[PDB]
Amino acid sequence: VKNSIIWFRKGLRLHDNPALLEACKDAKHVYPVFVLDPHFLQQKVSVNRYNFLLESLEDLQRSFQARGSRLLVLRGKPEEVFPRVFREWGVTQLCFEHDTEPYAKVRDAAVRRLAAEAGVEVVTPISHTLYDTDMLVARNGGAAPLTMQSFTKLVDRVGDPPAPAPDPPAAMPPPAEDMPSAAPAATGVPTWQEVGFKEPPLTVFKGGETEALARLEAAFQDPKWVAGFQKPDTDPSAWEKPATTVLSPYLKFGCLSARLFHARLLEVYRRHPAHSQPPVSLRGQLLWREFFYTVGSTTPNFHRMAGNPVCKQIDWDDNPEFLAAWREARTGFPWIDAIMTQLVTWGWMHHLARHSVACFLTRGDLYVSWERGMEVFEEHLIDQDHYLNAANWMWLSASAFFSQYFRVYSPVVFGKKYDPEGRFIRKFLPVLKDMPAKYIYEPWTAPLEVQRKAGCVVGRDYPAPIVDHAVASKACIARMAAAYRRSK
Ligand SMILES: Cc1cc2nc3c(=O)[nH]c(=O)nc-3n(C[C@H](O)[C@H](O)[C@H](O)COP(=O)(O)OP(=O)(O)OC[C@H]3O[C@@H](n4cnc5c(N)ncnc54)[C@H](O)[C@@H]3O)c2cc1C
Ligand SMILES: [Cl-]
Repeated sequence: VKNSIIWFRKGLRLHDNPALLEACKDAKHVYPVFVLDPHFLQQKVSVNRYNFLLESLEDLQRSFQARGSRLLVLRGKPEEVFPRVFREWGVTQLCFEHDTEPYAKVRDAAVRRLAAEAGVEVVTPISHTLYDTDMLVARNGGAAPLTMQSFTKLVDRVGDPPAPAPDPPAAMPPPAEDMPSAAPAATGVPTWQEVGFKEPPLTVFKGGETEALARLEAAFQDPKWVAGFQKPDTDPSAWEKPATTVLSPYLKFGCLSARLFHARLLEVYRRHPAHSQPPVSLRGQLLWREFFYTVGSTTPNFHRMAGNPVCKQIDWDDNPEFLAAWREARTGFPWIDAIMTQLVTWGWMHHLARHSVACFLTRGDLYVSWERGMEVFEEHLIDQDHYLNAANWMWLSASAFFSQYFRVYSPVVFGKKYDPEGRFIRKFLPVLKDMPAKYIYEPWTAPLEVQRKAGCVVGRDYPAPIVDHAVASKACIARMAAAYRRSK
């Protein structure tokens, strides 16, 4: 008989899951498995992103149960767990979605070796990206493109992505009964308290395939908005209704299929001929994700500066003081502190909000290494993606892909163009809620009598600015210019 395992790591969904469809074909029993490490926080990760993962597992649990099955959350390391379950469950096939991350390549190579020793077939379809990224590299002469223009030119020569896979059957082969490793008390989805977190999550975005498909439909309620979408023209200060789709954490964990997203965009584009084109269009935003996945997977040390052949070697500063202020939302610039507060409370910010805090910390004002700011983003973001966090930090620090270091965002004027009353600032910085709009972006300039009336004395209830942007930006621009010549 055929007994199969469908191993979830990413791709936490039932729709467009060819690994799940292969595991179900002719199978007597299917074991849907996610492997959890209960010594993780005993080593980093915020409760916001970890609870997002737990909610996504609870959604899969309810989906498998509605189909007569059950999700199995196995504790331990896959190298130790899978050899045990292969013999206990009589496994003949193991299926999981391909993953191009560095740790995944080393982990999956070991499990593939263990499956071969136990006579288990391994099926690893590609479904996290739009295309087989290795095929895109092979079709471009054996190397990845380093510009969005050349990459968009390649995918148009390749053609459309594969269509999304069909839905799984309405009834699934359940896991076998009375199997000791599949006991319900040891395979259940844990809460955020049981894993060791103390403070509760504060984000407003709930995990799961159900939420992802609901938010996908909500975005497609207005086909004109989708068709004319232009990323640079979107409002970073909108928080009651964000200006972009906010599908990033669902695409990160695989709660939503990029191939399904893409297929729904093409349905709309065929009916709106004046639709926006890449790179600013919504399809172009998926292509940004595909571009960085393709470059990073084929580039060694993509997340670091040393040994990264695409990243410029800049003599970034070792300033723990400046980093702490940026990390703790106490820079003295309300626009920057408000965004850093949205980071630790929501785990998500608009792309141009991320631009402001990243430029400020790196090539704009503080001259702290982009790896340091990434580490802070890797902790709090709920859409934290290995390759995407990297390339955008190297972009904003002007270490790769981007080189216009004379373009420096002002931590005062940038948000004032979108939100002159400071609506966004008052929401995430309630200490400045009574400050008149004329000073809310520059509270140190307000008369003391205005500061006392508004109940916000600079240096007592809100800190003075850590740097003079005019002086700090001039120094940073000169150091970047001198670094671009010694790089040759
Ligand atoms: C310093 C910095 C760090 C970032 N780190 C991450 C990260 O860890 N994870 C992450 O998903 N994105 C990251 N981004 C990219 C981008 O800001 C987010 O993808 C975007 O804010 C998500 O919002 P959305 O889903 O509403 O995007 P939309 O504009 O609605 O785009 C749809 C999808 O396209 C993809 N996408 C959009 N913009 C980009 C981009 N610039 N690069 C790559 N893919 C993109 C995402 O999958 C996104 O969900 C980072 C950007 C910066 C400047
Ligand atoms: Cl600006």
